[PDB]
Amino acid sequence: DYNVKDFGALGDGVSDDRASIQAAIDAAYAAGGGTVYLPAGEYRVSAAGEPGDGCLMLKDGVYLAGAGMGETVIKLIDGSDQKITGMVRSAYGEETSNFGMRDLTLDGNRDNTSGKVDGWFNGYIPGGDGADRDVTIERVEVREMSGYGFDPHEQTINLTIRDSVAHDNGLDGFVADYLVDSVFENNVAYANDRHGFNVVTSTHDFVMTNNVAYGNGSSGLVVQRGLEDLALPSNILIDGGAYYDNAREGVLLKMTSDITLQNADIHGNGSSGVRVYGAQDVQILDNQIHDNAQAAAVPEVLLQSFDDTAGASGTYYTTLNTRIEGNTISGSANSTYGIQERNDGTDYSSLIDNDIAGVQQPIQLYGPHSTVSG
Ligand SMILES: [Ca+2]
Repeated sequence: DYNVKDFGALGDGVSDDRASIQAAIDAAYAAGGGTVYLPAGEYRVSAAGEPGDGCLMLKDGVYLAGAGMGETVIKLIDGSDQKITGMVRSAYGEETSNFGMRDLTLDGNRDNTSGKVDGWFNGYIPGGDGADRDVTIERVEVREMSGYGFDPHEQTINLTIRDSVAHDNGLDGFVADYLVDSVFENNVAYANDRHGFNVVTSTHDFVMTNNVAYGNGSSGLVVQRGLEDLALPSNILIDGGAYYDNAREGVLLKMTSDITLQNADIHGNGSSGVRVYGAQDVQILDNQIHDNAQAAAVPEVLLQSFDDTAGASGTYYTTLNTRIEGNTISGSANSTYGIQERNDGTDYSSLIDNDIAGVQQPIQLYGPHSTVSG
């Protein structure tokens, strides 16, 4: 255990405490691991060097701990004008283990800086054989980043992010880039320019419990393959929470499979409450999907296939085996259907015991093997 102030950190909202804080981290590391504590206050930091160096470099066994969100604030210095891949991060090309941070706030100060800045970043090597392991983030707030809020990256095994908040960031509040056997729980993402939550790049065996996303510039939560022709994310459980008042969809599932969305409240979104776009074996169970299509004539729940024949994969992602059961669906004045399949090859949808109401038309299926009951 080390108090950054014992290493020269002032936390006066002006002085550059980077070196001090980094010194404390290095001491903990050398001691084989420990907690680096930062008393209440605003600690300014500058880029450590190249983008990949971020601001603060965590290492095996080291954890950061503040006096609580909003109480302890690490903020980028005014005038900073370079790309910073993670104000707090782990080393590229190194498999870092047993580390994290809690009870503090990372402020990207994007109003007074330039360059893509991400709050948190960690991982090994994109496309490389290796991963960070055993990472825990608790009660941390990330805000004002010009880039991503929380960006745990390829590859990270057994990561846990809970009771945290990401808001007012340039891109996505939370990203799950190739996370494995990990968990996102009781987190909140709002006012981000793009997505609240963006699960991408082969992430799998991932659980998202009771997370909330609202007021985001795009989708509340999206699970997608990404730009590259890589193994699709799969085996993901979205259990509970709420995704509402987002610019686009509440929940978007694109070029993915084996996803279960259950017990969630989805409302007030610009587009569809739930959109399945080129995915297979998706289960939409016991959700409250209502009052969406606030900005467009779309259905509360949309099912369609994704044509990527001219894209990276040269594949036509046919949507198959979508189970929609036990949901309560009511539209807005614009909601076209309760549930709709596009006549694009999407097939084998199973609609079972769904209460639909307040829409121009309850259901519309086209798949020759798609069924409806109740
Ligand atoms: Ca690392």
